[PDB]
Amino acid sequence: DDGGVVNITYMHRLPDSEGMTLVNDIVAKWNKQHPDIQVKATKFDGKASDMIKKLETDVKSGEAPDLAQVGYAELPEVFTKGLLQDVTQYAEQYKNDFASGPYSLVQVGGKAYGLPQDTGPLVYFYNKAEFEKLGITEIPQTADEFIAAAKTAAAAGKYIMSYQPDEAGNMISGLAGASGGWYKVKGDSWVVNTETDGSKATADFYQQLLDAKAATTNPRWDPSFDASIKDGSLIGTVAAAWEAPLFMTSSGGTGSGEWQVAQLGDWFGNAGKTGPDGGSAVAVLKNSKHPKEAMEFLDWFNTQVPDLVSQGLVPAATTEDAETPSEWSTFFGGQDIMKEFKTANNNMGDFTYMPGFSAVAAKMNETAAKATDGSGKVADIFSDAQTTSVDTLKNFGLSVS
Ligand SMILES: CC(=O)N[C@@H]1[C@@H](O[C@@H]2O[C@H](CO)[C@H](O)[C@H](O)[C@H]2O)[C@@H](O)[C@@H](CO)O[C@H]1O
Ligand SMILES: [Zn+2]
Ligand SMILES: [Zn+2]
Repeated sequence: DDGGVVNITYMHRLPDSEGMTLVNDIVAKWNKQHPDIQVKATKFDGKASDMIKKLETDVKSGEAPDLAQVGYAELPEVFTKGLLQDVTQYAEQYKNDFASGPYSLVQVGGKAYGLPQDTGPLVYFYNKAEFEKLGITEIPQTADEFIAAAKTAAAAGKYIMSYQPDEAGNMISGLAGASGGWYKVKGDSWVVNTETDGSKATADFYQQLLDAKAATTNPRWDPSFDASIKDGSLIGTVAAAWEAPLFMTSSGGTGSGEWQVAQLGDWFGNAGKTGPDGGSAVAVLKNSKHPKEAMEFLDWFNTQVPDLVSQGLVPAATTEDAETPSEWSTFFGGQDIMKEFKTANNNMGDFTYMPGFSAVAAKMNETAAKATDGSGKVADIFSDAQTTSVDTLKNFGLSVS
């Protein structure tokens, strides 16, 4: 048996903003109850996509935490780099606490490497009051009807869409992937096709918007993006569901009481489906000496539903219903937005991510930014991703058809 006190470290990249139940305050509850398993949680200092590079540095060092946040999209990559610990015999005990889809996303080859934490269905945020002022009385459901509406808004200095070049890897992959995967294993080899009907539909949608000057082009994480919500010019956009409290903070309050969440329209060849953008597991890393207790704490952590929801998460836990915080429904015109997130989740297409997808995402972002001044086409996002996907798999020493 272990000694009396086991010490566990947990690195996460949860927002921890004002108004939220801070992770350390969540962990303090556990620590008080469990002197036998003491937990130290720390928030990664840096840009989200850099976290797994730090984990890689730290695994090789032997200064890694026991537990770290790992995106579903990042799991096959960090797995392939040998950063994870097979914890199947422990995962199996907690399996029933979690929805079956997210639980399958912590597995590689029928072994489990942690526990799912949340999901990232793409939805549409919009200011309903501002739509009304523009005579937009319905969320337009076809790409053509949306583009027509967006030109009308644009001529009044308003935008019902944003193009986010720094998020093309995560958001635009999800939107295209809503209608079919880009990657599959066929026997001995990966088969890559990132130029699906969905990719073509998605490209055409954003291309028409950009050519009409009818979408903002501020990078999502730049102060210019918050400025667009604050100044009232950005009145509609695709968003991952976990964006809700972020968006609310970014706004400064502008539109409070008027914002609403809708399902994505059929704008991306998505035909009634949505796609994933983010959503993460927490993984047990290669050389953790305490997998059992790490997983014991993690099952507790990932079932603190109201506290996770405070961080904007759509929890993977099925142990209790997630509920819209009062603050959020207020901001969103009294709407129970969590019901929208759950609907979106249930309509979210599966998407296998190749190992090395970080490189595909990084390239997508780079090529996405070329489109904002007309130097590049939106479509080039998908043709470049195809080449980077194939090259990255080959760099990993993996076979590609
Ligand atoms: C795919 C990805 O990593 N996207 C980044 C965001 O990550 C999401 O974060 C929320 C927490 O707010 C949640 O953990 C979700 O599972 C994640 O996918 C996020 O860090 C964002 C900055 O707020 O940047 C995105 O790039
Ligand atoms: Zn205890
Ligand atoms: Zn132990």
